[PDB]
Amino acid sequence: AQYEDGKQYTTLEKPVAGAPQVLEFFSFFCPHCYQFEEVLHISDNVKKKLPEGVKMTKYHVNFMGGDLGKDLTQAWAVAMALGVEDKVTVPLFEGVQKTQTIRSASDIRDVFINAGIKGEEYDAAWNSFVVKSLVAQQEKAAADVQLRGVPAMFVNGKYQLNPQGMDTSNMDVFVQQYADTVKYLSEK
Repeated sequence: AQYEDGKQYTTLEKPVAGAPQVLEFFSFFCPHCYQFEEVLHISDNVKKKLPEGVKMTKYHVNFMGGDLGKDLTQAWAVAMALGVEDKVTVPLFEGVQKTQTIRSASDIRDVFINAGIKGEEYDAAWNSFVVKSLVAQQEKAAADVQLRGVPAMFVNGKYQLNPQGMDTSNMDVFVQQYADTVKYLSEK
């Protein structure tokens, strides 16, 4: 076939019931994640090709960057709660990997402040139980698939994208192959 289990995707032996339709995991410490977000714009190109009625979910992970890694998972929860993902994703990536100006929870906070979220509102969210439960959800989803690496994408809790099995000579062509595979898996 043109799409083969074990080539552009793998199947989870242990399928996850009730999982989000399209679920992506990343870390702000993750070098291919930086590429995926700022050079390839994967999440974006996947969206553009998903059929109608399918929602996209993106979660941060704890297993890179130690203490700061967890702060970032909590910050990403804040970003989800306030709906400001598209305002903080780039400066968080560049702050961790490009300028290396993010070294503490306070430095993460500065990124949101500079993005125009009010201090009061950031701190209120940071300390909220709604954000605590969003951190819980991110952890549970990663746990439900025994996640040990990022970037990662899962479709309907049954299929896991496998980008290693795709030609990367051309970045445009890689992105579309990736996106078209998520669409194929989505319609499965």
